Amino acid sequence: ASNFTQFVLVDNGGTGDVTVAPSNFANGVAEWISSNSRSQAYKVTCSVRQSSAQNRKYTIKVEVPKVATQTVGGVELPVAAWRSYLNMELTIPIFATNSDCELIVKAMQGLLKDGNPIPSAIAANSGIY
Amino acid sequence: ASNFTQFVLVDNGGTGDVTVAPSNFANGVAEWISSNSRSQAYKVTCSVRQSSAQNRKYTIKVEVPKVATQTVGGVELPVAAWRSYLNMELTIPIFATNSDCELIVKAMQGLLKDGNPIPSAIAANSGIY
Amino acid sequence: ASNFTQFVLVDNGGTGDVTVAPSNFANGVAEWISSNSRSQAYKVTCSVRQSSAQNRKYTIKVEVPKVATQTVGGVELPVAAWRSYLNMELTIPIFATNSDCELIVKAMQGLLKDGNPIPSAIAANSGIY
Amino acid sequence: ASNFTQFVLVDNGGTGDVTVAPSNFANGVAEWISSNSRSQAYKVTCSVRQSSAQNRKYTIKVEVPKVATQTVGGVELPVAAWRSYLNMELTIPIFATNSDCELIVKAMQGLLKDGNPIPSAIAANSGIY
Amino acid sequence: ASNFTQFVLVDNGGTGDVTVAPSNFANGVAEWISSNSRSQAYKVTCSVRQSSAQNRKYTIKVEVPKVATQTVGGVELPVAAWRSYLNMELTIPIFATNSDCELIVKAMQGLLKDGNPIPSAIAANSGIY
Amino acid sequence: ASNFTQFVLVDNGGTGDVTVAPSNFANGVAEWISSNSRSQAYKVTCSVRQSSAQNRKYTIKVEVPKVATQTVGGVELPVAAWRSYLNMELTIPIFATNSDCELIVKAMQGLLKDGNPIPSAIAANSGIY
RNA sequence: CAUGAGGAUUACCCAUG
RNA sequence: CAUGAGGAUUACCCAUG
RNA sequence: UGAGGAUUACCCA
RNA sequence: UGAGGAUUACCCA
Repeated sequence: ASNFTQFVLVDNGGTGDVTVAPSNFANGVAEWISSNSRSQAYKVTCSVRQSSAQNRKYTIKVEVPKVATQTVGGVELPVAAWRSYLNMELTIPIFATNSDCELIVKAMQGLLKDGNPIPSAIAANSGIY
Repeated sequence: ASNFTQFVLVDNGGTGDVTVAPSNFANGVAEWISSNSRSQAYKVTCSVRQSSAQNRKYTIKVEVPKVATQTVGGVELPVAAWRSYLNMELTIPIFATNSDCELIVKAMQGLLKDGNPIPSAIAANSGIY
Repeated sequence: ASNFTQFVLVDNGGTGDVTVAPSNFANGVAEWISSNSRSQAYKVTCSVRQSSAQNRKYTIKVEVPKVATQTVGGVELPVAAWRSYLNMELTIPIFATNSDCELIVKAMQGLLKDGNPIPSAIAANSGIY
Repeated sequence: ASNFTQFVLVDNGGTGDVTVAPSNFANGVAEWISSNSRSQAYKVTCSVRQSSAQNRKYTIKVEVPKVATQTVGGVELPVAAWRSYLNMELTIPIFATNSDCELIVKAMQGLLKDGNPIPSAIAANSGIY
Repeated sequence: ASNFTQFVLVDNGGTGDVTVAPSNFANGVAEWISSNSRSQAYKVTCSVRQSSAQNRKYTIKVEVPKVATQTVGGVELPVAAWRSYLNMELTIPIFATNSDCELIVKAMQGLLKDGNPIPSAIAANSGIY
Repeated sequence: ASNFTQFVLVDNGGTGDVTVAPSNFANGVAEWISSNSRSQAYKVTCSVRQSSAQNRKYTIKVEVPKVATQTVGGVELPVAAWRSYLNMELTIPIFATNSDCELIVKAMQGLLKDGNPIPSAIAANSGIY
């Protein structure tokens, strides 16, 4: 059994899909990277820790790159014009059961479901109105 | 037009669904709360700001309560045994187009899709392995 | 293959069986827990290290909880009345072959087999005499 | 109800079985050894004590000889190259009943049952993967 | 796309082939060993990390046992007289694409191809002349 | 004989093959380079030393360049965008016979053979999982 | 000299012993 | 690192070498 | 802790 | 900035 596996980060039907694969798991921090130039790759990291006596805390990070070609002195390198950074921390008391956790996950999926306020604002370069 | 509307945070088919409704939008911070006792309610907040010259930054927060009844001196009040806290920050350069933003959103939805590493770890009170 | 799989820790003839599953591998420590709130779960951890130039040491830990419901601040929480702890360290010389290691495993199984001295004493809350 | 008797430590089904018998009882520490020289013997020791006000603690030690290429009755140096050491400590809260203790024994048996992760890894000179 | 599987390390054409299989995955470092005692085994380990801002680095280690006059399963001292150690470090700039990386692998294969200088010198206990 | 000969480092079926030739042996370091300007050449170096009283250590280095044309001071020069570095050290005990050494060579060849774990990961810009 | 899943401008440098 | 029939709130702490 | 900033497992109050 | 903690739009380095 293992969940430190490869998975689809961005789904575009079946083609153009962005897949991220395991790359490193040093110091309790799991890392996934997409293939090809590390410089233009998507990155995902995850870790859990006992934040306090009663809490466990997940720290998740995602990096979405803007693929571009850099030319300098006639030398061109595959780079990322810029990157979008996602940073999330999830705190869960040790009294939470698997049921409570599944609920927390549905809340996160619901928060980002298509058509809902927040994902809509973000996708349109907007805020709330 | 308005996206500061009511929406389903937790989806349980059609029954038991947790709906969050607008409640306040003071100081550029939008807030949604579920119905009934504010003490046992789900909470969602969102805001955007120009974090720097080139970046805009979204700050989103979600609160999942563990509904319980508190009895003290024979007096019982509707409370939350504890709460799970979600805290996410999304940074997006001003060069991002609506297309770039839609991609960023799919990355977030993919990260949390059922069966993928992270949501699976969380739902099972686990880490990566 | 991959030996990091779930298994039955406490066998009660398929009914009320305490089964434990892979939950974390951060920092080279393999962890297994039962489907419970992290506060009431059975926990098993394992790690191997090359303790010396010519030795390998396995460190195994098992946590057996006495589940209970506690009323804190006039509120009920799933918790553990107390926990029992098993800490075992096994040092094997690098010269031991697979058959030598199989011999060690059999010794540990025979040691704890029903009816034998030690498990008998433990279960009866007594010493050896 | 004297339980300080000999038993089969390594079971090979009648043939090639290793029996271990009472050999010492100095200081309440019970000892069993196989019929070998003490340098090549199978040794088992066990004792119980009130570790603290809240706990009792069983200390179980096992010594297993490396058998491959072993010269029966010979002088094999260095000692650390020919022996494996098992060190078990079981902490049990004073509130544990015989029933509670029986379950703790089952947990130990389950941990080491044939085909499960830990014993499988040990028998294959492996770790968890 | 899990690539952590067993493979043939030493190929003698079906007969006398040395297979190496997954034996550990602690700390992201993958390990494979042959079916021997760890003192006489063939060991292979591999890990990747972002050595710096500009580079990624693969660390590959191999341990090969001295076989001539070897006593299978025996205790052979000193350890340094019976084992060879291979230590490989591969530094790859983040701009390298999969194509670039495929070429780097071909270079490594060419370096060690049968009949070429380096492998010929090593196999003959020689240097370059 | 004399093993200091040229050889094919990168094989592309006799067309676009990177062949490397003897270029220097100063200071006991055998060097090979490809037909290029010293700034864009593939480089291979090898040296053997009696690292200890009872050991011999081979130190091998390979440099794979990413050729490019750079405009410096408004002038075009053949150069390397970046370089990939392979550094390997092999320690062999003086007791290893020629057949023992042949075994080491085969292990290194099997390690990098197409389809096996490591070369697969490297070529796909990923780790082992 | 030794050890480092230490670094690089790559036959050099760093830390520890 | 090692040793403890050393302790625990249990991947931590203590003593000795 | 922070609708604190990032060259993003770093850094400031 | 922080795999920094929360009574969670607060607070610490």
